[PDB]
Amino acid sequence: MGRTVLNESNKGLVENFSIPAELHERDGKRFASFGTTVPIHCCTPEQVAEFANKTHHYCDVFTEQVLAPLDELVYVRIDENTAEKVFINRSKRILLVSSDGVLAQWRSAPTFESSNRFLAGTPIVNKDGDLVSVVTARKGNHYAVSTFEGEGGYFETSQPWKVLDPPEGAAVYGDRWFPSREEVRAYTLSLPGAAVSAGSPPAPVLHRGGSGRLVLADARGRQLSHHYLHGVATTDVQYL
Amino acid sequence: MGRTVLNESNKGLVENFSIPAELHERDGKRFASFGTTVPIHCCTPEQVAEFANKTHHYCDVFTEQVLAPLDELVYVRIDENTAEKVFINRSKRILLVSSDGVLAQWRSAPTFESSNRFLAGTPIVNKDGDLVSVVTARKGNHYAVSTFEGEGGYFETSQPWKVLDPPEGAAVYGDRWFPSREEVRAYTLSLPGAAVSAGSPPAPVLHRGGSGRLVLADARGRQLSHHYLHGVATTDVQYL
Ligand SMILES: Nc1nc(=O)c2ncn([C@@H]3O[C@H](CO)[C@@H](O)[C@H]3OP(=O)(O)OC[C@H]3O[C@@H](n4cnc5c(N)ncnc54)[C@H](O)[C@@H]3OP(=O)(O)O)c2[nH]1
Ligand SMILES: Nc1nc(=O)c2ncn([C@@H]3O[C@H](CO)[C@@H](O)[C@H]3OP(=O)(O)OC[C@H]3O[C@@H](n4cnc5c(N)ncnc54)[C@H](O)[C@@H]3OP(=O)(O)O)c2[nH]1
Repeated sequence: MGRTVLNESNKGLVENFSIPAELHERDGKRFASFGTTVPIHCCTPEQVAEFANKTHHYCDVFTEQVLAPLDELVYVRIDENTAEKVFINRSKRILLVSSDGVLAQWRSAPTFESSNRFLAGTPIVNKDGDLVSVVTARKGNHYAVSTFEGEGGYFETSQPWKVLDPPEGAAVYGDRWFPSREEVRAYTLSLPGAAVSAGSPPAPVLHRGGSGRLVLADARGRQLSHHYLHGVATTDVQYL
Repeated sequence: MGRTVLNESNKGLVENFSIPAELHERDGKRFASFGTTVPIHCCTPEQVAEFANKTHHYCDVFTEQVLAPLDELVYVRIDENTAEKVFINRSKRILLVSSDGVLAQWRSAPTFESSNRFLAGTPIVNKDGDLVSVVTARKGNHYAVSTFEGEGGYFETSQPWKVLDPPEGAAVYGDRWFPSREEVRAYTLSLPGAAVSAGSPPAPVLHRGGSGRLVLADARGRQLSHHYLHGVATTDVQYL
């Protein structure tokens, strides 16, 4: 079955629309590809290392080619012969993160709402069938469309992400969090000057919550960058 | 003359509203203060060094007090006995930057539209007269309201900001810009790994333009962070 969706019966605006795709199963993971194009989180460390150098940089997407711009509506592949028509929502955003050993990418991505359960890697195309993005992560019924558009960036480091959930109202610093802001400064006094080298590269950190945060820290927990996220969902983001 | 505005005749919705302020003149520059609270860019390097430790961290604002939240309307001081009522616009945004020798702050700030020409430092208050912010920068008729609200962050470094204006469509990396993505890759290969120490702290870089960018770089221009700005104006931001 060349079906890129888990549920047996289709849901939503379905239309006849052939979009090629390839299916893979490794251990218990099942994912889809679009030629060379795969989600970064669906690759073995061997696959990640070989693709890091030959790829364009989209969050959690490996691809040897530039993706088409987004516009107002896209089609998501259901079968070899059918696809789902969905509006792109630039007001409901999801935060993506990824690492390929070279760049720790992040993106405040737009979404579309489907009640289907698409495989990671499912192709997303425009009216002309040009690949605009690939299914990566989902929060509820909202799937993240990783693209150039929207707020985004990347950290130059080999280190993977640290994904943390600080308690509500805590004063975040580095990979740590503290109950009071004064204690933050106390901990600030005890640390040395920030140190980065080839030996000890920086550490990317994502703090999920109501006050979401993107932080870059050195090996010792000293902060290099701190970024207050707004308008983006961070909690319960599932990588399919 | 206790006027916090340059133009001789008031414009806009003027209301009776007494707001304390002090006027200062250094060289040919004239700005206002609110007790301790002043704009960072209005300070001598000696004044900056003294306030860095005694301050709360708002972009281009020094203050010994926590700022009141941003409601929907604010009042801006014209003279000792009158002030202007202006609507706060969260959809037309301006990018702010500042440095105090400890934090290189940036902020996507909301704006208000006045035809008055306010001094830097003019107090901005809510209905209760609580200090909500201070006049810092403006683009055209749109003044930036520096607050906690909105997207923002800071870099830990002593270095000042580096402000560049790359040509349209160029591929930005670090402090340089290149014609295509390919040249960035070539330039990437010739560089060592980023090096940061107490001796060589990071460099904050702002790239203004259509695709505005926030970058953290080592002393030699190797990139540590890269951030694609969206939804904020960067080009004609004037620090009053
Ligand atoms: N600056 C800022 N921008 C925001 O958008 C924001 N949204 C919420 N809050 C919270 O309001 C309370 C007021 O402090 C804090 O609890 C704060 O949450 P937090 O963000 O968790 O706190 C970390 C402290 O820690 C501060 N530091 C970070 N680095 C340093 C440093 N090298 N030296 C001294 N202080 C440092 C950091 O600026 C800060 O303290 P200050 O605001 O007083 O400056 C914000 N604070
Ligand atoms: N990734 C990305 N996100 C965006 O939001 C975006 N908006 C516009 N563009 C431009 O589209 C063309 C696509 O290439 C580029 O001209 C690009 O302009 P730029 O974004 O201004 O140039 C930086 C190049 O340079 C890349 N690099 C950055 N650091 C490295 C590094 N260590 N090693 C290899 N490449 C690095 C950076 O990823 C990139 O190259 P990629 O094509 O691979 O994305 C974007 N690119």
